Amino acid sequence: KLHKEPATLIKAIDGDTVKLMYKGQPMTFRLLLVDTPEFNEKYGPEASAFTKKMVENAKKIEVEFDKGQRTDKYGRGLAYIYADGKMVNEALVRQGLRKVAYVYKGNNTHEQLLRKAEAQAKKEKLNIWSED
Repeated sequence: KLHKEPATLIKAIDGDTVKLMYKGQPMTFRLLLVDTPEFNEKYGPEASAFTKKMVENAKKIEVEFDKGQRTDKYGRGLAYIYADGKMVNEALVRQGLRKVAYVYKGNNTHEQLLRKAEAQAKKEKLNIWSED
């Protein structure tokens, strides 16, 4: 039931937040279903540079809201973000720069897709998975 909508980069903020123009208005988006291990908060800069590269170099940015709540308690839009068709959320997890997060308010459409990416980063012992 999900659909991709057009958006335009304003600023890459960090690993999992980007400011976009969406339907004429600037808003901050938090990437769905990705977060950082408690007390392995490194890879912060690496995750920021990775997301920054990905969005800044994209011809096309798309927002895809899930079926649950569209904004978090901080007022950030909650979405899957695509750079020239490649999902940023998935790429961060695939690189071992983020783990899959707990589901927030019904936003679980790509949870198994992201779990598959995470399994492979873990098998390869990448970044957050380097210590066992």
